[PDB]
Amino acid sequence: WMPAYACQRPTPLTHHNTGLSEALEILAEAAGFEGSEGRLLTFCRAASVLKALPSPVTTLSQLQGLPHFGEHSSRVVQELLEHGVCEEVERVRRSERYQTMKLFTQIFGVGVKTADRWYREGLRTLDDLREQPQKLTQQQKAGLQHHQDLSTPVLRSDVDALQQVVEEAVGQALPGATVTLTGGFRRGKLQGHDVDFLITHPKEGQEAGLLPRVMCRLQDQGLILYHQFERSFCIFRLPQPGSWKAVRVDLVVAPVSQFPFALLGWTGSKLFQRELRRFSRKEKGLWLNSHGLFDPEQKTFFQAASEEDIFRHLGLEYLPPEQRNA
DNA sequence: CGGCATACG
DNA sequence: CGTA
DNA sequence: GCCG
Ligand SMILES: [Mn+2]
Ligand SMILES: [Mn+2]
Ligand SMILES: [Mn+2]
Ligand SMILES: [Mn+2]
Ligand SMILES: [Mn+2]
Ligand SMILES: [Mn+2]
Ligand SMILES: [Mn+2]
Ligand SMILES: [Mn+2]
Ligand code: NA
Repeated sequence: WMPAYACQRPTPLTHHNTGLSEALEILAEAAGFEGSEGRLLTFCRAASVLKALPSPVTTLSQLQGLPHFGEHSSRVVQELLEHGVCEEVERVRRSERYQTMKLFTQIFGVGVKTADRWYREGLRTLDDLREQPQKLTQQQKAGLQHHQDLSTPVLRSDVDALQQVVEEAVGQALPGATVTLTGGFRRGKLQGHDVDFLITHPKEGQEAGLLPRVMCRLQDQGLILYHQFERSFCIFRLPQPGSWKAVRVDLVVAPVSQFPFALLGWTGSKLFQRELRRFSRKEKGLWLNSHGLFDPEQKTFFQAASEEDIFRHLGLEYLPPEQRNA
């Protein structure tokens, strides 16, 4: 049978039920915009179950027994199978509320609560926001200023160029420090909206103080448009032929003791990690985050040298990054 | 009924 | 709140 | 919305 947790099954990048999963993900996004985090999670889980199936769902009977499919998710699939369209999904898609909330929450620095307040105030367009600069945080100002570039897919060639400049700054800041590409690109995605790097040093503690030194060296090379510790959510000025474009880059430092946990958490997917943390606590009584895995009865942390160690300690079959696309 | 992942900036 |  |  299909396991109930997304961390118990492989989910490849390319799968066979895109139409159905995308419809469920619209409903999940809309639930989020209305502040229904539980409904969002159900619709996300149901969409993910379809991504893990080996073949297209052709008939409604093939949903029987699948986890996270109840009355509502099943009716969505039913109507898509019967008619090619789901009335509910189309009503959401076309709604002013959905389209504006999607527009605003895709801005760096804006989440659902901020977007909803702006919507209730009657704002509808990016220009509306630019017309009221006093109502913006510095983060939001940077997100709006660079919004067009930040909406342009990041390509592998960009990733490679960014990894070179980050490696150069890291090596200038601390000899022997390493840079690991994480996020969606480590899962095999060919494009993305941002690039994520995890930085460590093989000698425990040597990485203390590292991220401000890296940030100073990147800024002195003119590479930083926006910044500001362990996590830096940056916008880089990435050189292009005769020009440049803004790219979102996340830089994360971890001590080598935490590195496997940070690598696992920052590699994703987001649903995969939520499900893995839920599995850890609810099924094995252990507390997982990007720092470690804690046994609250013995009050001890599990020493891991690899991601494989973490899966093993949780009693899970190991899944490589390209099968974590839940 | 109530949980739903768990951190840092 | 925002970010991941 | 689904489920323990
Ligand atoms: Mn396949
Ligand atoms: Mn319903
Ligand atoms: Mn019908
Ligand atoms: Mn990413
Ligand atoms: Mn820390
Ligand atoms: Mn990122
Ligand atoms: Mn309830
Ligand atoms: Mn409910
Ligand atoms: Na946002």
